[PDB]
This record gives sequence, C-alpha cells and structure tokens, in this order.
Amino acid sequence: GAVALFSARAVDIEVFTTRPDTLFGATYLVLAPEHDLVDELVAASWPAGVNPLWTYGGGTPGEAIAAYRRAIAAKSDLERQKTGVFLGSYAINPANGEPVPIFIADYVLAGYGTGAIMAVPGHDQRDWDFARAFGLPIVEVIAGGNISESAYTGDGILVNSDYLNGMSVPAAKRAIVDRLESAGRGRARI
Ligand SMILES: CCOc1cccc2c1[B@-]1(O[C@@H]3[C@H](O1)[C@@H](COP(=O)([O-])[O-])O[C@H]3n1cnc3c(N)ncnc31)O[C@@H]2CN
Repeated sequence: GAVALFSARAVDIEVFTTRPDTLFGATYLVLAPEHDLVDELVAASWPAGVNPLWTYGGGTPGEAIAAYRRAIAAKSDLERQKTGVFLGSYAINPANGEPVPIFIADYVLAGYGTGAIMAVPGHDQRDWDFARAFGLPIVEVIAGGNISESAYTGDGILVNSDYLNGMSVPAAKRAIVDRLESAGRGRARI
C-alpha cells in the first residue's frame, strides 16, 4: 500500500490506499465521522448550488455534521454490518491538482489506517456505490472493465493518468509512489 497527503484547498489529510496507481481517479475524500480534522475542515456555509443530497438537510455544514454524528449513534450492530455529509470544503488531489470535495461517512472507520480514504468510484465498489447515491464523479483510470456497470477492480492499463498512461497496474503503483516520494507527499507502506 501507500500513504499520501491531500492538501486542504483553503492542513494535510493523510490517506491510506492499497491502490495508489488509481490516484488520477480519486474524485472525493472521505474521513471517518470521528476523524480529528473534521471540525477544522467544516465550512461556515454551503457553497452556492450545493446538491441537497450532500447536506443531510442541515442549514450549515456544522449543523449537518452534528446531526450525522447524533443520527449514526442510533444505528445498531445490525445497520453497521451509503450515507454521509459534505464538509463544505475541498482538498487538492496531488496527482492532477484538482479540487475534490471532502465528506464524512460511516463506511470509513476511525481506528483503521489513517481514518481517511481517497475515493475512486471507478475502481472500488464501495466508492462506486457512494458516488452513485450522491452524484459524485466516476472516472476510469484502469482500462479493462466497464465503469458504467460496476467498479473495475482488476489489473489493466492506465488511462486518463498523464505520466502513468499505458502502464500496467504493478508498474503504475511503482511509478506513482516514486512521484509521491520525490514530491515529499507520500510513502510506500506494508
Ligand atoms: C481493499 C481494496 O481497497 C481499494 C480498492 C480499490 C481502490 C482503492 C482501495 B483503497 O481503499 C482504502 C484502502 O485502499 C483499502 C485498504 O484495505 P485493507 O487492505 O487495509 O483491507 O480500503 C480502504 N480503506 C483504508 N482505510 C479505511 C478505513 N479507515 N475505513 C474504510 N476503508 C478504508 O483505496 C482506493 C480508493 N478507495
């Protein structure tokens, strides 16, 4: 795997991924609801024209995050075995320099990895399900499947990924970690 940093657009969010090769397909970030950085990253107001599905029916991001934390406490083991809320803020994808929205969602566990993920709906079914429910971008970076039907999780050839294009998944993993290390923004990790 790898750890990588995403800068807040307006603070670094460290993610753990077993698919660093898919970085050019990371279209949003998800933090555990209990993640220490959430309160820091919560915007004062919603952006104009925000998708209502993203707001949990809250008037402000802070109210929505408080309500989400309170609501998920009413879940039992039954429910725990896709919902979430936009923080109103963005991080920068270090591969493409693009802003990506930051969410909390209870599908991300606080005490595992770094407690935060990069979301790649094209290639992780959990992220595909979330993106379909919320109306988030789904981008193909590994050719081999059909992202309109389901996340493609297998080996393939890199597309839409600049200096990774044409590489196999194993080659792209090595190349992107090299790039992250040269930039000081990530590391390979067991
Ligand atoms: C397992 C397939 O993962 C895939 C497959 C395709 C693409 C990806 C990933 B992967 O999601 C992260 C991390 O890598 C992966 C680490 O899981 P393992 O090995 O520790 O069991 O799980 C996800 N993960 C990491 N931390 C957490 C967490 N705290 N809570 C929930 N899921 C997490 O990154 C990309 C975008 N999602």
